[PDB]
Amino acid sequence: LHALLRDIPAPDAEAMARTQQHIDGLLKPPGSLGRLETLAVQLAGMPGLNGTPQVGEKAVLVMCADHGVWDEGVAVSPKIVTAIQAANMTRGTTGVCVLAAQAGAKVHVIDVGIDAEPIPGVVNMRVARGCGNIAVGPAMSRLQAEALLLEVSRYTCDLAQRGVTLFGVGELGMANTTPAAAMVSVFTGSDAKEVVGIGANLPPSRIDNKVDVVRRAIAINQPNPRDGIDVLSKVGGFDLVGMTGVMLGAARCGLPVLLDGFLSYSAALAACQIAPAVRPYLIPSHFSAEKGARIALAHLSMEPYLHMAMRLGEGSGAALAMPIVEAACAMFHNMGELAAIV
Amino acid sequence: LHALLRDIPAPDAEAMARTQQHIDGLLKPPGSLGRLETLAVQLAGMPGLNGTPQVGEKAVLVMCADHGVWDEGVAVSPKIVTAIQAANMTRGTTGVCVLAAQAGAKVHVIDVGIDAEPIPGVVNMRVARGCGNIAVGPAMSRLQAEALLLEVSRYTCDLAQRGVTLFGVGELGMANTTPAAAMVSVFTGSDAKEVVGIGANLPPSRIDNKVDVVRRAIAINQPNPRDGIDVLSKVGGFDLVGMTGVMLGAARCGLPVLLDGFLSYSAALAACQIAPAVRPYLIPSHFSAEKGARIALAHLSMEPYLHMAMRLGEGSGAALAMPIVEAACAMFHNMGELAAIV
Ligand SMILES: Nc1ncc2c(ncn2[C@H]2O[C@H](COP(=O)(O)O)[C@@H](O)[C@H]2O)n1
Ligand SMILES: Nc1ncc2c(ncn2[C@H]2O[C@H](COP(=O)(O)O)[C@@H](O)[C@H]2O)n1
Ligand SMILES: O=C(O)c1cccnc1
Ligand SMILES: O=C(O)c1cccnc1
Repeated sequence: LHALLRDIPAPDAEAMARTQQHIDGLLKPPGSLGRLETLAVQLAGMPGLNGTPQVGEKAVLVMCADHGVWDEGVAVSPKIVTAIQAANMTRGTTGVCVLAAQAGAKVHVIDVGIDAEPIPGVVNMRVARGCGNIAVGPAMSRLQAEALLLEVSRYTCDLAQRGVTLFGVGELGMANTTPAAAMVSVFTGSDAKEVVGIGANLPPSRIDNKVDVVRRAIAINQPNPRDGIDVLSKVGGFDLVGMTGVMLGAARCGLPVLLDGFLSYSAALAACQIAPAVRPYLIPSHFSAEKGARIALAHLSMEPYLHMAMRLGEGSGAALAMPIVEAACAMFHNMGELAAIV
Repeated sequence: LHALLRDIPAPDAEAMARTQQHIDGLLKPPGSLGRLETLAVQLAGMPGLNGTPQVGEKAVLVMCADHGVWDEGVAVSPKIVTAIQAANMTRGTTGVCVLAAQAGAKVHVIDVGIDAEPIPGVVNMRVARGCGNIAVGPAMSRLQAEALLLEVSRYTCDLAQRGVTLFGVGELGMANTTPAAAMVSVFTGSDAKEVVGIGANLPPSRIDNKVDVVRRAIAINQPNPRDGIDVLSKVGGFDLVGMTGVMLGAARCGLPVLLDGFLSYSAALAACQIAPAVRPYLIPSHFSAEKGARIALAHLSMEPYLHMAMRLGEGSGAALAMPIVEAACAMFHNMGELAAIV
């Protein structure tokens, strides 16, 4: 894993300078396409893209797993809903599947810890049948976290060798907004009440319990904010670790990753703590309607492109933003040049 | 024109109720797809869409024209740039053309007042060779404004009969952010300094002149804020009137219209003043980087989906948002149902 992290490439400043010059010369007032221009330059700097903003094959990786903290009454849906929705992912009927198809992306469903029998058609990388209950101890061992990080990282970059150039990250796991909130509180130094949300329609009367569970998990585990792996293994979950792995993998591969919502923000906070070199490869998609979204985004220094009040997860937001990345490439390659007005 | 306005259909509450019920039953926590759900219901209420959110053919209408106010030194580009860019629109090299192609939409270029010889391949609806200089008098006569409104309205709804179900509005005209700012000041009751921006890269040292020109245009013409046509004819322009016409036309046709940037906001303020029944058919796209954007959007009660710091115009933002409208339809029609989890 040390090797992996040490081998993440820095952005290509030379390709970026050439990209900036080319964009400035397009048939439009300089800087008029705003963030679409900034995005094109960012893509140009990613080594896996061959010095130019381009999109080949697209893939959304959905990390599925169950959480022991579900027992603390922090989620309104029965625990089995995780397994059910994972199966539905193979049938193409879920929200991320429909939005991914609309964007021409392929969805990869990965089981890193569902508490049910293996689901056919789902990639098997399960660590255990659900992680430990963070309210009374750690989610997993540090060893388990590192192993999963490495496994998902290799899987992600291997896809790159099959033509995939743009990744999207997603998840599925009842109760996962609880460990997500705990991680955000720890990494940002914010109080749990300020970053704990309603998740998947948790009744307002049950919020107090959720805030209490989050505080207990932190007090009992004492996660070290300066060590992203320590945080993940203690108050995170397998799905959260898996998303972090996709981010580390894509960056090592020198390729872009589209973030999703609240769960993905907590995973990105961990990834950037573990390896700052991953930051340049991260691309925000939408601004989650989860309470702790603003705080998490602020510490990541990111401003999402889409304001849709979305809060579904699954990587649905990441899929919705893919056309935006393609548009920046289309702008770059298809617009005429001023030289061809002063 | 009175007939036209009187015949704009109210939204179909029955189709909307059926849409809401259907969306609530999809394979996801109720309301989790946020504004994508709200958009689907809004589309369902538009009579031209046959009781269901759907997108057939897509078209962006770009209204081109020159302005006499250019002589007051409010724009940095030579006046000929309007004619040049209009020609480029036919070659598919402009920003809106590239983004429209990416969204599978067709661009219609309409000349409602360019100060140059007719451009082949451009739809001819020119009123005059540029409008009057708003700093010393009106842009045009009320008669001219009404005539153009009616003409563009009929053209827009006629396209509907050719399969077009989604419109996008755009413009081209050096110096047009000046009359746009004047209209916004008048409709919102805001001071010119608060809504006058840099347009297409106007140097910071030239802003004072622009604010002064805007104030003079208002003082000299005395436009009545309660009469949208009076405002348009006095301190607007042919391109601005044309965009308003597309909005009135689409609404009469019972079809959705995607707004673009700052210029389109001023046109939408006028359209809603002229006929409140047009409001339900308007769909925001992006949040323009023009100074007066927030104020204009506030009076329209609209929250754009995209935050791209864009300020190009041409209907480029409208094209960028089309995939978002299609995604709401895909969600509606392709997601599975919960009945098929409680
Ligand atoms: N039926 C259903 N329910 C929740 C879903 C989902 N698709 C995504 N999610 C989202 O809700 C969960 C997090 O919310 P909480 O912490 O309240 O349990 C995760 O599964 C997340 O992906 N489908
Ligand atoms: N080369 C060029 N210049 C301006 C352009 C453009 N495409 C769109 N615009 C935008 O800039 C103009 C408004 O800004 P101002 O009021 O400062 O003149 C309009 O033509 C608008 O469409 N291409
Ligand atoms: O922001 C998200 O991705 C999210 C928010 C609430 C519940 N599930 C997912
Ligand atoms: O918001 C717009 O559409 C815009 C802003 C500045 C210059 N041209 C267009």
